[PDB]
Amino acid sequence: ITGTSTVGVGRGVLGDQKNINTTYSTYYYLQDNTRGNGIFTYDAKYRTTLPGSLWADADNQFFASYDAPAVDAHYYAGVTYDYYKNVHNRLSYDGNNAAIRSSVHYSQGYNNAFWNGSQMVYGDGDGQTFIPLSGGIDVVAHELTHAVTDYTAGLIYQNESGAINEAISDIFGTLVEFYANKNPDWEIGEDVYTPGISGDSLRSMSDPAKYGDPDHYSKRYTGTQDNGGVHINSGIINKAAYLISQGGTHYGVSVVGIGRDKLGKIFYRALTQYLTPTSNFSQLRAAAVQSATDLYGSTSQEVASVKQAFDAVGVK
Ligand SMILES: [Ca+2]
Ligand SMILES: [Ca+2]
Ligand SMILES: [Ca+2]
Ligand SMILES: [Ca+2]
Ligand SMILES: [Zn+2]
Repeated sequence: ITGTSTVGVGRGVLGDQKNINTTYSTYYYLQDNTRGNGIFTYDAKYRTTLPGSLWADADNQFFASYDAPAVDAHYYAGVTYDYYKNVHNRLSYDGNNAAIRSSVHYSQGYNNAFWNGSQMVYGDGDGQTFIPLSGGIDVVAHELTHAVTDYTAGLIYQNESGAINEAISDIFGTLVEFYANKNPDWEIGEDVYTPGISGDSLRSMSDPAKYGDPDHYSKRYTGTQDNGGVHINSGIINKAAYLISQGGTHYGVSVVGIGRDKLGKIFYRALTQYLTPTSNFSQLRAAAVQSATDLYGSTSQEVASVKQAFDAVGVK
């Protein structure tokens, strides 16, 4: 909508208070004009029609329980935008400040969230498996990252290319969580997964096998479920990324860690410069090796560590 930029205040899914950029014109809308061509958050009203209605509020205070998923979808989209801009010099998901749209209250008791090719979409969860999913900064960044991938590598969402697609979203979802520096970790979805169980998460990058996911190519899923295991076989790439950053020993192979920032630079360059729609694990290794070579030189520690990380997870 056309209006004036304003600043509201509210509470997120975890009950934390934060300021949000809004737009005033009769109502206060969840429309942040300070980032690119804007960040727009919508109410899906428990339906599956999209996007729903642009979120409107009478007083620019967002403290109702119904408000919480919207506050976080809006705020964390902002944080993700800032990460890509400040860290990778990327302006929104298309690199040309494309408007970012999210809908919350998607369907009834919906235990998921997704990027649909045009926007992010968040369920409220059923209160057992999930609470509203936009409450997870890694979840929001994971979904927005699918948009980045769509506009760059275009990794097909099936088999190995789909597993890379998924891992890329977990990698940058995590790097965004670290960027915001609020209880950061190498787990995925811990803030919104199973309100009844402490200490768990949907996936682990540090130890994928903790939640049933492979951490070595020899243990890769070869069947047809989950689009050829896109959220399963991502564990192999997540483990490699974790190793590149943090180092360690894994199946008797030692990796010298080079830190998160360098992990981010290498994978961002791989994604935007080398990967293709049909890239497999082997091609990701090469893309990452070449990226690290461009950035730090072929004889560098960074290149050596990428090679050791892929060695450790059995990807040549
Ligand atoms: Ca209000
Ligand atoms: Ca966390
Ligand atoms: Ca996390
Ligand atoms: Ca839990
Ligand atoms: Zn995903």
